Amino acid sequence: GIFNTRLSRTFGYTIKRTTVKTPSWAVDMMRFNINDFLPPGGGSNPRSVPFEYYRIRKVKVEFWPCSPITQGDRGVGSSAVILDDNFVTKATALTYDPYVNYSSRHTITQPFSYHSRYFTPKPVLDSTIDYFQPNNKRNQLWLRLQTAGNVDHVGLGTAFENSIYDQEYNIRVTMYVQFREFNLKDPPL
Amino acid sequence: GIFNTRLSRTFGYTIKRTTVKTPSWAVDMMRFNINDFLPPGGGSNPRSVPFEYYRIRKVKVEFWPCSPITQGDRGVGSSAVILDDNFVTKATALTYDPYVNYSSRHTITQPFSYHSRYFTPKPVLDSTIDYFQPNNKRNQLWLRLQTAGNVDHVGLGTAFENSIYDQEYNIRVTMYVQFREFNLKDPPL
Amino acid sequence: GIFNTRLSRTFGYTIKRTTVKTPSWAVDMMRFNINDFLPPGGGSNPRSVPFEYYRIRKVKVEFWPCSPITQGDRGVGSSAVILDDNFVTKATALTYDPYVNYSSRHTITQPFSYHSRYFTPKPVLDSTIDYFQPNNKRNQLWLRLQTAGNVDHVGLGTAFENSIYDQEYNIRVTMYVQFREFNLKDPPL
Amino acid sequence: GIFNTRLSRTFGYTIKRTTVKTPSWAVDMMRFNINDFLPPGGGSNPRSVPFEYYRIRKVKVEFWPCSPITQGDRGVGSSAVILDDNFVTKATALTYDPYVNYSSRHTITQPFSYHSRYFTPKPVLDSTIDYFQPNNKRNQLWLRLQTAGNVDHVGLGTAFENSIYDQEYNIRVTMYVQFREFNLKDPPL
Amino acid sequence: GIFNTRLSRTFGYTIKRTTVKTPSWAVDMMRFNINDFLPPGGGSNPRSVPFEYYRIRKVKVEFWPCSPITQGDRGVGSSAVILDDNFVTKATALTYDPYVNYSSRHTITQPFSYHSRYFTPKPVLDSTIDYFQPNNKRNQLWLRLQTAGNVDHVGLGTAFENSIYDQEYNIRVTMYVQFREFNLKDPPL
Amino acid sequence: GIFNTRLSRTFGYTIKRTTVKTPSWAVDMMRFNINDFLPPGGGSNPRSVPFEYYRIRKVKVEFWPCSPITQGDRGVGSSAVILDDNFVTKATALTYDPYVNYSSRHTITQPFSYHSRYFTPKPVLDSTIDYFQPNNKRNQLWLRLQTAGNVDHVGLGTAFENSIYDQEYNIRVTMYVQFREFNLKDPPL
Ligand SMILES: O=C(O)[C@@H]1O[C@@H](O[C@H]2[C@H](O)[C@@H](NS(=O)(=O)O)[C@@H](O)O[C@@H]2COS(=O)(=O)O)[C@H](OS(=O)(=O)O)[C@@H](O)[C@@H]1O[C@H]1O[C@H](COS(=O)(=O)O)[C@@H](O[C@@H]2O[C@@H](C(=O)O)[C@@H](O[C@H]3O[C@H](COS(=O)(=O)O)[C@@H](O)[C@H](O)[C@H]3NS(=O)(=O)O)[C@H](O)[C@H]2OS(=O)(=O)O)[C@H](O)[C@H]1NS(=O)(=O)O
Repeated sequence: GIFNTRLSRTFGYTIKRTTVKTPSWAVDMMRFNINDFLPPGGGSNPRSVPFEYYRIRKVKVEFWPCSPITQGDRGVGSSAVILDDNFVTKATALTYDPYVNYSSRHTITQPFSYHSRYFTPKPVLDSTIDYFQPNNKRNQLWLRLQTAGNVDHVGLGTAFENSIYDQEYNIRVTMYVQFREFNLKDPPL
Repeated sequence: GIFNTRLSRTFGYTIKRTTVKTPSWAVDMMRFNINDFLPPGGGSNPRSVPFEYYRIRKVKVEFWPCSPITQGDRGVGSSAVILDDNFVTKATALTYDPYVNYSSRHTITQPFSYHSRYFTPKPVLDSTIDYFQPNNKRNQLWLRLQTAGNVDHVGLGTAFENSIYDQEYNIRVTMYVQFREFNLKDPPL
Repeated sequence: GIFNTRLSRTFGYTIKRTTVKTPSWAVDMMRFNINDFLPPGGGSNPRSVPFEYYRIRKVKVEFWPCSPITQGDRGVGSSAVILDDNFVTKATALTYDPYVNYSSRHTITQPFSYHSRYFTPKPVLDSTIDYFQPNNKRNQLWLRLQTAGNVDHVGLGTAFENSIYDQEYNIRVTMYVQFREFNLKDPPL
Repeated sequence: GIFNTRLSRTFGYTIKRTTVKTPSWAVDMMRFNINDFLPPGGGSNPRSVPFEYYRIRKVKVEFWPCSPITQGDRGVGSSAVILDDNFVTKATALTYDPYVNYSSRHTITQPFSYHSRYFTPKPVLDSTIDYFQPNNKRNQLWLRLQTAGNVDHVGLGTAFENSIYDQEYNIRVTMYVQFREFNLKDPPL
Repeated sequence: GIFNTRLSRTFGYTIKRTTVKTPSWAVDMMRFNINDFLPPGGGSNPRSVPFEYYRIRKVKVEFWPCSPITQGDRGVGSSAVILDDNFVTKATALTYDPYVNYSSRHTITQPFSYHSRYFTPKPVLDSTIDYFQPNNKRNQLWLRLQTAGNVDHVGLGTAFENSIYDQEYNIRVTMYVQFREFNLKDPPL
Repeated sequence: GIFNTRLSRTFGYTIKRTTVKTPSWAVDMMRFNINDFLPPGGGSNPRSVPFEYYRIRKVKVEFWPCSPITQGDRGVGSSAVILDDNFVTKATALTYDPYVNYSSRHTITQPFSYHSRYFTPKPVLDSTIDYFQPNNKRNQLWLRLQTAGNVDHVGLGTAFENSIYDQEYNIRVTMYVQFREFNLKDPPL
């Protein structure tokens, strides 16, 4: 019983100002979990979408700027796809862009420019070995939609060039999911 | 955002015994409401299936017998489709089968025989005028999936021939519904 | 060195009687392990089928009734396929059929009727995450035929409607397996 | 329930030196029994390979030398197929080669050379009359896989020229058999 | 960013002499890890090949002899492919060749003969369950190239026939690997 | 063993303000060396990319502005390709644009506009004679990837029109290189 749908979530991210003169970059990570998109249900149905299995097909991360088009001290960054839960260490002012030479690098124009990334994440099945599957719609694993313990999906790391002014963003993540085995429970009343 | 699915519900019906010698029939009615198939949800989602609109396409009423194949004093009844909320009055021992000459009559062999009826019900929009639409999949009205006040659908009346022994049935109603406008709400936690 | 064969096993299951008047259902689970079908061998060959690897292709669960065709208080249940080791909790008299709205539900006529289910099970590789593969004969994983510690395969849950009389069944499970790498050891004597 | 496969075994054979000056040969036969290749099983299953029947298709005898290539006093011998269990008498130093003129003769270089024979053996049904069937894959008989009383098959005899030095070989046998009637037995535990 | 290359490594293996008269075999195992082929890098690049992911496609194990062609007491052994990290126990003088009846057995002529094996290994993801994938170039898992903790690949076990003389070998393992996601880091200087 | 890849590097360039009223231009040069893109390696591998030879195919110089789009006193400059290590002399306020009549001149809109140049540089083999090859992918010379003494490539000179305000730029040079003869060294540990 397949049901392809779309789930979204919005949150903020700010790159604080720095008095440093050099071009330094601010590094951070981004994971994706389905608990943040799918709330708990009620009653005999533990989740709000009554299905048993799921598998995330795609994610769309949108960096919607919060800064005016008149803001100066512009910069240039990079967003890369990291499917293994080993990101570059979080840094406030690093002397280089680590994600620049990555094959999945897209340039981030800053601060007042929109940046989208559309990709297929991978689940963290074993963080010790960090193995994942290649892209195959027919062979992608089905995970279970747990009650409160779903596994973290992974796949984006960023590097933003710091500035004299604060750079704020409203980040909207949209997960395109595919469920299976409609499992609604209908007790009497 | 269409989603065709199937919702079921099971309940009992008994035709009590009678010392009456004549062939008399027991008349009863059967309505269909979506509250009995779709429970209330939890949180910002008032219902368990997160959709706004619905329209019932078909219903399958199944009279599953509870009586052995050795039971005697067998009989013959009738099930008809009544799309207007004006049934023959409920009777315990009526001297005739009212639903026998109906164009939608199917014979009910009793007591140990299975009886199915598959039809398209109609909603009770105005009980004073009792108007309904003909069968058209493209023009069928969309109703709203209310929180606790959905409208009764209608479409089956029965007449069972009484017997010296009690005739029990387990009635399984299956509604084939079609929803629209996925409206999940995802607050933070 | 492929060898497709067929292994069987027979055991009993009883749904005890209940004085409860309502229609209640008895829920239970069913796992499959190869130790119950393949005994230990003798000598340098730890198992009786001299192969290294295996993978279960299909299972046929047959509910052979033990009850006469004259038994009354008949009922209606459901059997569903559960490939993840999270079954509905075992219950004696539950007020509803949980497996009724499952996409893999087959109706169980009770008590004197035969019920078969033919499906492809999945192994329990990680019970915490509960991941499994879709059906693909060419890509199905090969497991090792361990000596005394093989992994449990999963895939059936049932719901039987209770009755005044005891409902007994003789359940015959047949696993269609596929072995690899003939590994017979022939020491002197 | 057919199952073609391959079984093997290894043992040693030596040809002690002789002070005789004339060209003399040493004679010896070779039988083939399955009990040497197939150990006993365990439990209800008397044999490790669970089938009832078998019938040998082919045998591959391999004379692997143990000697160096620098060894002198080279010689020459013969092998032949004998399907009756009435061989030439075993001899140490015979003045001629009995197996030379047989139609199934293949020459044997000595001492450091590889030699192989690939043929269809035959069983010993009646040692008095010593009869068998011509080669036919469809009309070959099916024998029973006994517990500790399988029959001896036959089909090779040899003749090796003696020397001043000891000639040692490692003999590997390989059987190509074909079983039938999978007969596994699964008692409880 | 795919880069198929070839990595090699050379080491020794000796089968010590034995006064035992019988034909006995020496059993040993062989695993493959990428730390032994890929050294640690320097600086911000933890490894010498600047890539993130890898997957081993093939391995070529070459037994290059160290013994002269005049060496006697020759023998015959077996090499088999064991993709699950459960080898036959290491033995000095075992009374039989365990790997002889394996479907992946290749004969090892000893002592002065070259033996190659070319196969696709499998990683040890769970040693408790010992599951692996079949051969599929498109679906083979990508592992992470860890810094100092890579997972052991597996796939060869041997059985060498003992001798009066020591049998030495220089074993050259060549792994054909496939990397992904070039991740060079270029800080200033 | 060819491996085409891409190496990047980012640095700053500022055109300081001038009180001069006339239109004057600021002249500067730009060379390219592989030491600034490829760091030193570690151990027996002197460089981080384990190859022997290289040849630079293309370079992409990107002038990413640092100035707001509201900045006035705009100007117009020129970027030319100079493949011989004899640039126009560096000047702070020159009374004309020297690179304007060059056949390889591209106009630089200033200050808030992006300027890219994509070309094939040439190495400085003899600065006395200053000879170089025409563009030919098949005949381009292979240089050696030295340890700390690589030769400077050349090919861009600029002329920026001065302004009352400071004009800052973040210059990102990307070299598209082609290596040869994978030369990894793997000592023991
Ligand atoms: O010994 C000979 O007579 C002679 O042997 C060979 O010549 C060599 C000399 O023997 C050797 N000296 S020795 O020390 O005596 O060995 C040296 O002198 O060199 C010579 C030159 O030959 S060589 O260069 O080849 O060595 C030669 O035979 S051969 O070498 O095998 O070719 C022959 O010249 C001759 O042997 C033949 O005759 C004997 C004696 O019988 S007779 O000739 O008929 O009188 C044959 O013996 C047969 O087989 C045995 C047996 O298999 O045991 C007997 O069979 C019966 O018993 C079995 C059961 O066994 S038991 O439980 O009784 O032990 C029953 O199941 C059978 O049914 C019985 N036979 S039946 O009912 O009559 O059919 C019996 O003695 C005899 O039976 S029969 O003849 O088969 O019927 C011998 O096989 C035969 N040689 S063969 O080539 O045919 O094998």
